[PDB]
Amino acid sequence: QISVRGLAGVENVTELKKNFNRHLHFTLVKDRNVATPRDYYFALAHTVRDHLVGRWIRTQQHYYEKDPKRIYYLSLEFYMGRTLQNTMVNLALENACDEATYQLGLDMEELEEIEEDAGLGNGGLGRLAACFLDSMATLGLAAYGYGIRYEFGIFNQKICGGWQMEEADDWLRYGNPWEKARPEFTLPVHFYGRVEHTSQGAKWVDTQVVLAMPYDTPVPGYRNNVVNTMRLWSAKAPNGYIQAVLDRNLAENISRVLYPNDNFFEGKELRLKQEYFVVAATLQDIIRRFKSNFDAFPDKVAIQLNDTHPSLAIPELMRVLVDLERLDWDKAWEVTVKTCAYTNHTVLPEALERWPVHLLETLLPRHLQIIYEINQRFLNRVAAAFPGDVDRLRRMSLVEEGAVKRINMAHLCIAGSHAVNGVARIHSEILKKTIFKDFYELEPHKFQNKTNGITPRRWLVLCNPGLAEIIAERIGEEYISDLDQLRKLLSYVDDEAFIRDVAKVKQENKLKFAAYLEREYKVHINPNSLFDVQVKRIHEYKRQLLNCLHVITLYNRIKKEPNKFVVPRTVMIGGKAAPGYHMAKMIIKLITAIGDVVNHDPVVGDRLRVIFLENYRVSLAEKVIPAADLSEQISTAGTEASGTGNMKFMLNGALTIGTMDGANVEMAEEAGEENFFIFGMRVEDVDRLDQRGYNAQEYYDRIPELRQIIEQLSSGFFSPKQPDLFKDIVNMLMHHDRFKVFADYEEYVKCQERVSALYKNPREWTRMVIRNIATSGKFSSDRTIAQYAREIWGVEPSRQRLP
Amino acid sequence: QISVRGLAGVENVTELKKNFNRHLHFTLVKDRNVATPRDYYFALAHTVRDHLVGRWIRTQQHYYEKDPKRIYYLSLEFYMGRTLQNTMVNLALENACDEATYQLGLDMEELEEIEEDAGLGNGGLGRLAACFLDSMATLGLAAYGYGIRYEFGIFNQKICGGWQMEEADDWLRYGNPWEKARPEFTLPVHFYGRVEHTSQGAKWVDTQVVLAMPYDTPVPGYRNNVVNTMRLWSAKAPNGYIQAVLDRNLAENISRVLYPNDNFFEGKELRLKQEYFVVAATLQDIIRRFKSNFDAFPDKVAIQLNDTHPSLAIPELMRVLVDLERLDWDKAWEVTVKTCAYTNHTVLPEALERWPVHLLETLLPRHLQIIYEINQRFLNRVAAAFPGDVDRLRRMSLVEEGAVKRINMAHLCIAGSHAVNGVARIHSEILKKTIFKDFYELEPHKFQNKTNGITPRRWLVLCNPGLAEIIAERIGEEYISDLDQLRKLLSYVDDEAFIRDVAKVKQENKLKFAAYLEREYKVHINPNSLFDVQVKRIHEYKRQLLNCLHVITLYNRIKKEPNKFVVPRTVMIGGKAAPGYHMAKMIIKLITAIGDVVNHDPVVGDRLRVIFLENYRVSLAEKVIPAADLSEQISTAGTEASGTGNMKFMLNGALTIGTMDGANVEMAEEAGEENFFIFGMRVEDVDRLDQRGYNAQEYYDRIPELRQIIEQLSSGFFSPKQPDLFKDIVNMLMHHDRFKVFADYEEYVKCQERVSALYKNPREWTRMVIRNIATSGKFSSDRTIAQYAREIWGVEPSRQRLP
Ligand SMILES: O=C(N[C@@H]1Cc2ccccc2[C@H]1O)c1cc2cc(Cl)sc2[nH]1
Ligand SMILES: O=C(N[C@@H]1Cc2ccccc2[C@H]1O)c1cc2cc(Cl)sc2[nH]1
Ligand SMILES: *Cc1c(COP(=O)(O)O)cnc(C)c1O
Ligand SMILES: *Cc1c(COP(=O)(O)O)cnc(C)c1O
Repeated sequence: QISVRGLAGVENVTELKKNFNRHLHFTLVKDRNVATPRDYYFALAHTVRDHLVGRWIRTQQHYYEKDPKRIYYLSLEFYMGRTLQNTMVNLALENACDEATYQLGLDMEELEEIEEDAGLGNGGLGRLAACFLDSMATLGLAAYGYGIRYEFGIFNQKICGGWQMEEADDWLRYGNPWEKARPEFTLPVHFYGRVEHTSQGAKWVDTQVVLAMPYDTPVPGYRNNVVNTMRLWSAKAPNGYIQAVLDRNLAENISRVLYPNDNFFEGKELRLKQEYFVVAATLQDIIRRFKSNFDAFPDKVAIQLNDTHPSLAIPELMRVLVDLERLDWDKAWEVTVKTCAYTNHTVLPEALERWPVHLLETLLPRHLQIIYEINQRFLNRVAAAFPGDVDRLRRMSLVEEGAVKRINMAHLCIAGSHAVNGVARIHSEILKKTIFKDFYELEPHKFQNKTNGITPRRWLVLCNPGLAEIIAERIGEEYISDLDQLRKLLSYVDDEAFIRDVAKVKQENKLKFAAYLEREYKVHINPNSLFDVQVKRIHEYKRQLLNCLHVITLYNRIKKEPNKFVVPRTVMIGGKAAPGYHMAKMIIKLITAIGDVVNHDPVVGDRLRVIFLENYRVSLAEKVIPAADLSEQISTAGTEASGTGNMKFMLNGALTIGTMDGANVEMAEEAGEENFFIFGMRVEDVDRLDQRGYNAQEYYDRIPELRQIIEQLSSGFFSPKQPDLFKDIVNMLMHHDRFKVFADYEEYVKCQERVSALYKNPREWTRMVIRNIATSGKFSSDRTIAQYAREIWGVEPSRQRLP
Repeated sequence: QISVRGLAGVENVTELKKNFNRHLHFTLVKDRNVATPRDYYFALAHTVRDHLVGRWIRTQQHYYEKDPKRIYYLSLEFYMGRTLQNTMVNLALENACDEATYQLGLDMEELEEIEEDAGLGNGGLGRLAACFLDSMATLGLAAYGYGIRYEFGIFNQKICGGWQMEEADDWLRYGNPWEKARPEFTLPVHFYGRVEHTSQGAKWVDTQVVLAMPYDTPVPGYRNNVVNTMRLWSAKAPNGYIQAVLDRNLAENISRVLYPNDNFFEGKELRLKQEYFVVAATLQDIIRRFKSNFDAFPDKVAIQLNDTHPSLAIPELMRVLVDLERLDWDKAWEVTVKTCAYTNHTVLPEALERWPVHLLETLLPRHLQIIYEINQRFLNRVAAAFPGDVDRLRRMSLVEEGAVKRINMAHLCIAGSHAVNGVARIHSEILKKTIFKDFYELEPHKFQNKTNGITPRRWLVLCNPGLAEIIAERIGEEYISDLDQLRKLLSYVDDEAFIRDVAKVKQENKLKFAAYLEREYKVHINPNSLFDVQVKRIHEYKRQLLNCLHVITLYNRIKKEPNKFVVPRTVMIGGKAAPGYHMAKMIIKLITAIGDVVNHDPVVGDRLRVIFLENYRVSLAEKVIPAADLSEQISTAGTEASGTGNMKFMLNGALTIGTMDGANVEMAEEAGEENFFIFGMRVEDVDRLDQRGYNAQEYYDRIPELRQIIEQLSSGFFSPKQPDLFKDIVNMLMHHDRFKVFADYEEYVKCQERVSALYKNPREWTRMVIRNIATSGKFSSDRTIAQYAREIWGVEPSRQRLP
């Protein structure tokens, strides 16, 4: 009955039932007597997949004939989630498939739950790539995503005894209908070896070969008949005896598993192999397609680098042009810089990729030679521009001196790219001011901003059809790919029916999430409570620990004054910790340990509950975000480059409690600061504390309620059977806290009081929500991609449909 | 135009073209502009596959409703070859598909060459399993093949510098249309651990688990609408961090690769794991299906053991019945023996499986306990039957004493089976007389013969349609599944048209094979020469070396008397050597080295050529066997249990030169010895030499032409650049030859003179061929399987069609 889900035409429904039954028979080899639920999911998936094929063939033929400039988005991560619902939405088939399956006696939503996530990313950076593929198709760009087909994605998180456990994410176990292997496009990638010199120049010889086999996945645009491609590479061995065959596993391990580090450089050789594996195969593919003079190469090709992870594209392109195509160095370098552009995602120093020179020398000897030549010529430019500024040369160099000499891969990216961008206004400004100040002064024209975004298909129409419908009832459907049209909703801030309908939808979403938790985990939550949600990867800089301190404050205040009314809350925290990150793992145990006390105190009862949401991932975000009342975005000012979870909550009818960090600043600017719960130190205040020295003891000595909590943690109140369980957390907070948790405690608690005060007035809570939804339009990834296309790639977007 | 290939009906051809184009689009995602040859092969394969589905569903439903006794054929090898042509032949679609592809502008035979062999066997034993699956379907038996889905089959053989090179057989690289994964039937298999005791009895605990995922392949009967199943199991891991995920490879290595030992026991733990892996999963499957008292288990189940490789089925069945179903030991043993039967394939002692007790104790502790209990109770029966015969107890025991104590797996099989059979009359008699004499005296009723056979679908209709057609022109098509009808052909021994037609067909086949060698290897052979062919695995007992001595004899005789006419020959030898088998590898180099001299001597020219056929496998046998004039079957009497290559040559119009060994004896009995080129020691003569001692020097001292050749090998005539290359071959022949090559040299050379003499008379050569083809009917695997069904399994075969 919801119009945004399309038409269920009589001949279309008849045909879908016909083809469903055909696939059940010929493709799954089943009758309705023995057919499993998974069989039914697979039949529907193939039925829907068939509707993509004509469009996919015709799109790629259209690009050959039109011959536009081609866009190549290189990333080690594509955090895609599930594909069935997204495909139906973009092809306008959702209502027809729902009716067809209903008539066959099946519930399509049950079938949808059987699909594995394609969890080929860690967090923000990986999900941005996925939103970008969707927006580039919707805007008619001749764009290709290039990455690795990991056999195992981000690990499955189980919680056992309050602790995170990791299990392999065997996502391909039952087959993936949404990929097509492409045998005729397999290519060789080279490792190790050595450099020699012929009559013609340098030659890379005596290498070990690993084959790269590509798998193509379709990427449908929104109701425009465009289907683009995501190409992911899989490692294959080339071809006593038995051990030799078993040892094929070693080369094949290159594509085995996603490294689960979110913001942290670990420096493993296998990770370096993965990076070169993607780069080498992708660039071969690009050059072949270009051929089917290199002066026009940058007119026909753009390569976008998602962080420094594919930075080897710069020396690899130079290697191919100089050593194989035999261009002169200076010509080849002109071409490389005009082709490549680099996006930076964080300022935290331990995230920076700095590879030991000995490791590169051994694995990629020709690339190290090329990097040294790039460095000499780049520093000669610096020396000419700033004569005698010797320390500037030291700071800007691609080579970092020390006990272990290393290559700074960010420096390599800036030198080899015609554009460098940060991911929100505040971040992009800091790059110019501080972090890459010297580079900005040499080449100011290179530095740009492209504020992040999210797709309103997955993150509104798919996950929250009820909200999409009430919006469409007032302003039509154009907003779905023109999100700034949501500003029309400000005209309904005093409209009784809209106020009613916005609150109705939120409550339906809350009931549905409550039912998921009861069904899947036998966990009961109070449906008449404020849903307070912090979901994102577990990190000190994101300050899940600050949330912890507030939850314990609410508990202690209840115990002090049991008779005083408080707004009931369900506090929900979720996200994965990196397997080797001890503090993050201790923080997860703290959250569950708080719950073990709070959730069983009879004085508290259902006035307060705290729960850890297991296995946070793209499909779970689609469930919980539409149910949220309060969005927790509480990183220390200066630490979160942008964020994108923040945007998802704003679009789905939650109010935000946050710091003036990342894209939070632009969100508040868009809605008006009066409509956001802003608190805590600004960047300028953090910097002032750093100048004098952060002393956590001062805050402990001055704040009675804080002392109480620290003593509870120390003495074993939250770990009775192991009193010293949380000693390391207490020690870090008191003496080694780089993120200043205690310094924002008082403002955070006071800001939360104001949240509860507004929640007591349902009408005014909803009116503030309307003012948020109505001003979320800037955060569409369509806007972001249009900016990349016009300001970096030199192409003009188009929402025109193909026949 | 050949009627045996079926009807090309107008609506059928139209529909096949329609569905071909549909699969090219929806399944391969291609148009006719970019479609690769492999794409076209895959489109035809899916089109043909769709015709199997209804029949497969209906057959297995029919077996549930009818509830017949079920037959389970357990083997570590299924040597299947290619599937496309076989499927078309059995469904009567060959002429229709040929016309459909022709009308689309494609050559179906080109498409057929793209399919990889399923080379999941080594030689005779593995190909017998494959012929048996075909015959059981054609005879309407409710039969299942159970084995392992090896990721890599028998190695790809390359010849480089005259030497065998091994490469991995990556047969699944592009996808296998002819398997269907079955997720809902995945089962756990257990390894290692220890035994403990509860209130109820023994319990196997603390094990390591490996999952077994089944893949089902359809097995079509000949034009009877029956489709049976071959179920092959694949190993899957159950589910710091990164290494833990990589280490999943270790469990998964269980199904990685076929062990390339043909007749030789190597005793590797990984091989033992493979054997238990198949047995455990298969028996779980059997027991579940039985449930969907165990007194009726043998009425509903037969388990056939293809050699001792799945012998662990005996203690595994006892483990399940006693430890899990809680039957008393004696009842469980009644059931086990009535369920199981064992087929023996060779008498060579080094082939016998004798596992160290320590290895079994560690990997399979409960199974070793059960084996010891089986042994005690079995020897108590022997002691009662033959009181005081202490050495008999030692000889019959399942436990073999020594520096390393071992379990004799053949002894385990005889004790735990209600029937034991050899594979040809002479072999089955020797089992009773000598090899298992003591067991025969205890239980004479257990011992049987089942002479081997080959399917006349693959090995006549498929590979030699021209011969199938000229036979059908005279006697109709009933012979195709009633091969004894070939005896009608004796009535045409003086028929001028049939004599003409038999020779015409052979010559067409010879032209086609010559064209294959020119196309694929740029090797030219003389089309007006006798094609002399020895194809089979390389082994001392098969005496490829005796063939070598004869080829050198022909060369030396030509050089002695250049003016004397000799019948031109192309001598062809092919087959694989086990990677660790040094002598077999040296024998391949000898063959190529002879060719390097013979094939370039201008005095010889095209009067004699010797060539090594690379990568002998099922698809290559289908090419060369129909082209052969002379079949070499020259094993030392007493060493080849049966043979089956011998049968393939007889059916396809070649005459045989052989010893009275294996099934050669029964072939000669069927045709009349006057129609076979029989030579050499009989078994009785070999035994007499063994009693006095084989002295090769006597033969060297008495035979001038033999001395010449040995001196040529010794002095470096066939290896000028490395004079001592063949010293080890000479040393073995002169001092350590277990197979008495020199003792059959003179009779072999004289027998070959008689072959050439008959070849000079084309009419009488062809008349002898007719007398061979006409009497090959006994060697149909349909006859073999009917005997297994009636004399061992207790089921009645039926060639009646399903609707
Ligand atoms: O995987 C696909 N086709 C396979 C080709 C092939 C080759 C051998 C055996 C089985 C199969 C098909 O499953 C496939 C078709 C489409 C259409 C899309 Cl859109 S995405 C996609 N994958
Ligand atoms: O492999 C088969 N079907 C696959 C089921 C499945 C599940 C996910 C993605 C792709 C696919 C199909 O290729 C298949 C169908 C038939 C019919 C036969 Cl007869 S043998 C056979 N295999
Ligand atoms: C959007 C998203 C992220 C990023 O959220 P942030 O709060 O901006 O860090 C991480 N994980 C998943 C599953 C997401 O959908
Ligand atoms: C039939 C067959 C065998 C067995 O042949 P023998 O001469 O009896 O040893 C071995 N390999 C292949 C490929 C076969 O087809």
